[PDB]
Amino acid sequence: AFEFKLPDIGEGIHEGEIVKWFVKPGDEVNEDDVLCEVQNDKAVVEIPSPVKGKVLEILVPEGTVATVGQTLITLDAPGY
Repeated sequence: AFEFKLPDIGEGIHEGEIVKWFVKPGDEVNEDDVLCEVQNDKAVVEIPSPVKGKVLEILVPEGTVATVGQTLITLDAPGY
């Protein structure tokens, strides 16, 4: 599967404050999609879609905050 956070669990932005999402899940995704709206320190980031596949499930969508070690959303890219 694919994750949302790498082996960080302790650096710079070891968490994720998600403001807005664009999926319902993103069921069938492309290799472009959206940039999730995550906020950090004083700035906000955009995470488009490096790869395509499905948008299986989201656990802690928006409104709440997630860490690393924990997942957020996952992606399937069966052959990358």
